[PDB]
Amino acid sequence: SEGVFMFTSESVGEGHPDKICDQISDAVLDAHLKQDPNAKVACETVCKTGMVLLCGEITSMAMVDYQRVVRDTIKHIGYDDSAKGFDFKTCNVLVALEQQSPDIAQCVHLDRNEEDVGAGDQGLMFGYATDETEECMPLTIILAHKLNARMADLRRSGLLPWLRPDSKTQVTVQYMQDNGAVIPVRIHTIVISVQHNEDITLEEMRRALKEQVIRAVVPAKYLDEDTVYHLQPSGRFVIGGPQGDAGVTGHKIIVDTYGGWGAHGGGAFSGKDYTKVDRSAAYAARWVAKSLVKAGLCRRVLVQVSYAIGVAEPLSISIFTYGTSQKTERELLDVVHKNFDLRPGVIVRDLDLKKPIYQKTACYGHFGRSEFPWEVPRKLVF
Amino acid sequence: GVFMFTSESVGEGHPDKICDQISDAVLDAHLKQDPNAKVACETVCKTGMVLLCGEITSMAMVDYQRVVRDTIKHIGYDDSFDFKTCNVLVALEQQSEDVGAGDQGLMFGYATDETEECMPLTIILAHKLNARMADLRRSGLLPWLRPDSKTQVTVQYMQDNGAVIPVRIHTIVISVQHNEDITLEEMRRALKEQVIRAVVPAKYLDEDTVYHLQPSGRGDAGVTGHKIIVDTYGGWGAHGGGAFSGKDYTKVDRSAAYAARWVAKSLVKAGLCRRVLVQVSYAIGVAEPLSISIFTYGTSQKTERELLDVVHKNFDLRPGVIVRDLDLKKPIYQKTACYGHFGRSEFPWEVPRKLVF
Repeated sequence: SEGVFMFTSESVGEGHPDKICDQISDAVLDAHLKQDPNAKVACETVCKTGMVLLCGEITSMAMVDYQRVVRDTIKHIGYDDSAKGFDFKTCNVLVALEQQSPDIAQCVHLDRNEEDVGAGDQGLMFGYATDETEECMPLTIILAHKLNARMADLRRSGLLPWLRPDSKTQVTVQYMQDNGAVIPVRIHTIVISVQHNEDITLEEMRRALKEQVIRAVVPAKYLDEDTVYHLQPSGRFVIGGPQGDAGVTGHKIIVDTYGGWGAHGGGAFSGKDYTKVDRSAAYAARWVAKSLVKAGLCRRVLVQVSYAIGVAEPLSISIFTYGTSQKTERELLDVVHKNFDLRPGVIVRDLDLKKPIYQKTACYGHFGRSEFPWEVPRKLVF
Repeated sequence: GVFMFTSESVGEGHPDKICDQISDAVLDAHLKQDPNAKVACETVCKTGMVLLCGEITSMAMVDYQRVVRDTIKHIGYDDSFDFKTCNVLVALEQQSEDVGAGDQGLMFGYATDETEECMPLTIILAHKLNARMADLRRSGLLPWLRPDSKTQVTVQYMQDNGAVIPVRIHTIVISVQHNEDITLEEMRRALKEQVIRAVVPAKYLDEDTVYHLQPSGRGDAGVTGHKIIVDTYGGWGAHGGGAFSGKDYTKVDRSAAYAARWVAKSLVKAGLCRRVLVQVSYAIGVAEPLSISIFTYGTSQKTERELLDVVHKNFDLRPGVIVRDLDLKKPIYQKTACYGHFGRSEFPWEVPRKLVF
């Protein structure tokens, strides 16, 4: 075990402006899929000072109360009393969504069996896994997610009632190399900025942050006397969320995925239905990456897949195992070709992607949570 | 070892890139009058409507309508998108050396000695394909071309002790918007001869290369910060989440990422390595970086731990020093908003620092 190195990931809570827009975008997606499971949705949410704008394209036989969808999401996030900084009742909802609803045609809509239909766009997608945690994800991002989930739970239970939904966490971890695999040694640095009420002091918060959040989240084996704790380091932070800075769907794509580990091909997931390869292939690529680690073929893998618009079969598939694989990456390509079919139409069938389960992906990461079908690994015939 | 790798790129007329260009055009307009103007301008576009949203703090007075419409005109949209009939909703809120970072975040710098500009060939070719089509459109040599294009280049590599060397072109994809008065076969032939042959070196091309040209068979919502991989390295290296366009130099998502590239390119150009990934991270209100990490893919002679000492002695990566070194108060950001932020020697972060090692 030769070289020590540091690595940092960040994460944000449900009340961060960008993540509000991700959650609303997928809440809109779920609303359509509950009524029309083949609804084509591309819904970009922007938010600023008690205003929400929905923008993009929809083609659905559903009828959605966008005002209610938006306002429920914001209420659920925690901006339900104005005492928490904002009101979900006073929120402006401008809907600028180009809408169609399928017109009964003499021609059939799909001329193909849906599994053989060509990819809706081009693009690059990445799947990554690492056997350092049980959920096959980097500890840096998993801890950054769990810190936000911890604060959310303590907020909703009233145990720290001064908490407001807008939070941001960053965890730097100290690693050791092990023939291309990576093993967590200690916690280098932790940062937590979080929105608060007026009736609490910085010292109360910082102490409450260390004891009731960090100690509950991070295993004590990883925590040290030399760990740095930058807690509420910006100073005061009362006004945030919708009332704060401008939020947009697709500005937290690294937080959504792997926190710097592996790679990314550009695609924002939230707002987009399952016929968009930016989402479906990326979910499938994770599925492949996690399956290869869970089978014991490797300890750490980065998978790339690419498409062309109108072509069903992937253009290229690449495997990078950081030398932790026993077999060659070329050999492992054969294993993936024989155990998986990565055409978009087969990807939806395998992963059950017509279900309205997307709002839950819009915070705390799209990967690492076994509740989603792409996190349950496939047993491989190798 | 052999392996494949794919990068994509989009043209000036792609909805997302329109919004990136407008966002930085707005940034430049402010910096021409107030060089310390704080700008965070998110542009959304759909069907002849443009919405600007976010925060500004500037003593400049900007004709946002003119800034937006000139940008769209310059991209190539004269008539149906149209710059003359274009709605401009402006919803931008106004407020009011060892300074702390304006936010937290992760940033990555990456370089590779496969091309002269120290970038992956996959992304560089994908960029040049779009730049080629733009030039042929504006000169009238292919007047059927319209500004919205998308290119994807898959390249076949060979490993060389952690460095990567391009062997051949596996696949090329080009989708591009067009006029009604031209046939698919004319376009596809014109795509291969006048674009691809002019862009890609013939040594890399062979008769077993796949050409998916206009494969969709002859406008959607655009947003700033939806082309961040196209903006950077095309899948190679890594990304920390930050969208560059619309944000001024006091935002670390942009300034640190530009500085991290500068470090990454300097280490390759000095001959300390052939390929490197650098990570830097910050905390809000702290000037000095929290962590700095070096990953050389085993192409480095020195240890990555040793190379950390080289970077510590040759660079100061506090945001306030980063702006001074890289001259980031200049209005040069609209040019970064298409064709990649990295690989172009015209920008100060692409000129490498000679290292005392």
